[PDB]
Amino acid sequence: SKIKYDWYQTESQVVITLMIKNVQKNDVNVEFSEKELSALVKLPSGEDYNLKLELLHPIIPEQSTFKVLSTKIEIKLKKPEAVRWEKLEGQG
Repeated sequence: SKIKYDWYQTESQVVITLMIKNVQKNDVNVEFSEKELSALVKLPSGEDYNLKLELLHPIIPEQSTFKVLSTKIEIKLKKPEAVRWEKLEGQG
């Protein structure tokens, strides 16, 4: 599948906003395991709305978190070093 999303980053944190409201925490299966950022939103409506974000570089899983804001889902991953990921995705 695909989902509507946008992103931002500090000189420290990479922050991905999945632009989804029809959701609750339990729906949002985010996995980080030194690969891509796979965010599988199991919709109320049964189906999975999934983002597979091919990160510029894999990161230490422990640096990774997420919260359902309400109107969006904010996934955050703290960059191991505070370098600007000029391009979020693998040469996006």
